[PDB]
Amino acid sequence: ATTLKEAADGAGRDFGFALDPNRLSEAQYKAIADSEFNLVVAENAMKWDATEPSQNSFSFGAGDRVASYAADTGKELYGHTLVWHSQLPDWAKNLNGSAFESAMVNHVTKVADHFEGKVASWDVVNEAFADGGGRRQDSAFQQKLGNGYIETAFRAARAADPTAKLCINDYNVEGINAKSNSLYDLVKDFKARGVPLDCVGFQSHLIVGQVPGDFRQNLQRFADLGVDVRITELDIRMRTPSDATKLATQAADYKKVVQACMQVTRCQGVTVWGITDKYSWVPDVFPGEGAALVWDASYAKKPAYAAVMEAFGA
Ligand SMILES: O[C@@H]1[C@@H](O)[C@H](S[C@@H]2CO[C@@H](S[C@@H]3CO[C@@H](S[C@@H]4CO[C@@H](O)[C@H](O)[C@H]4O)[C@H](O)[C@H]3O)[C@H](O)[C@H]2O)OC[C@H]1O
Repeated sequence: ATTLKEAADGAGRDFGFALDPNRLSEAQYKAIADSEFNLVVAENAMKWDATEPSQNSFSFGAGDRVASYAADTGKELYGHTLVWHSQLPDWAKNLNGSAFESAMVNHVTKVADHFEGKVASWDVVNEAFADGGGRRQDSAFQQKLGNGYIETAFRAARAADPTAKLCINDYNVEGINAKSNSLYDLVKDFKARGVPLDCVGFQSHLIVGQVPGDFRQNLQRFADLGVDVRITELDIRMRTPSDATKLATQAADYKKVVQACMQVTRCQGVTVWGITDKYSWVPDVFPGEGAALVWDASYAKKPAYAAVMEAFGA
């Protein structure tokens, strides 16, 4: 292999990136997108704010651009995300009771129908759980609809799209902890009762030098419930600026994550949350942190690149 795409292809797994379709007009960004990944997810273009800016009025141009990119380059398309407490328009927050439930159901139905046969897998529900266990405490869905909204969303997604893989996705669930235990309980319950659910996403927004040692064990216990697993939003952030020590640790960390996936037969692959440090979401949220991705801000491969290639078995 001479590319990460070749390494993942050869391993029989997915290696994906989060796309901003506006950056396709930057040729260096597009060149790396085209050659280094076999899967694409929309970083933002398929979220609720980007797709349904007023009630039952849809704006699919940006999401269509991502889908067309996937089809034109022969990449798998991953859908992110139907139901999420963040990036939720005010019009939806202003609804309550059955009117809010109906807005959720309609959003799920219209977006899944629109992309049916193009999107292969959906994050149907994103970030439902709380650090420390139990349900998220600042969610319009949890607050307005209670526990049952997750099952409602999954059943509605399956009613719209009979074949797509339907995933639940979360962060800080890479290790075995109260949060991943709550997620595990739900997955086991859904499978037991025949609620549509095919996959679990592990965002893997990690900090340099802090990869959970029980990541593989955790992925495996989920796979053993009868679902696929995936690393969905990988990045590994450090204090900026980078130096040799930090870049070496980061490379080792990327290798640990990709190896954990390789070691679980039903781990579909790894998606990184962007291409270049130039555009990473990290510095805006975490002051003085960054350099989290595989390419630096001038599109040079970082040591993480060779580590990913090695971990895929190339
Ligand atoms: O105006 C919008 C603008 O809001 C967005 S900016 C957008 C935000 O979403 C990020 S993806 C990011 C990834 O991490 C997860 S989990 C996160 C991990 O660290 C924890 O301690 C944090 O508290 C958690 O939130 C986040 O939930 C998720 O938001 C995108 O990459 C950014 O682009 O852009 C579009 C504009 O129209």
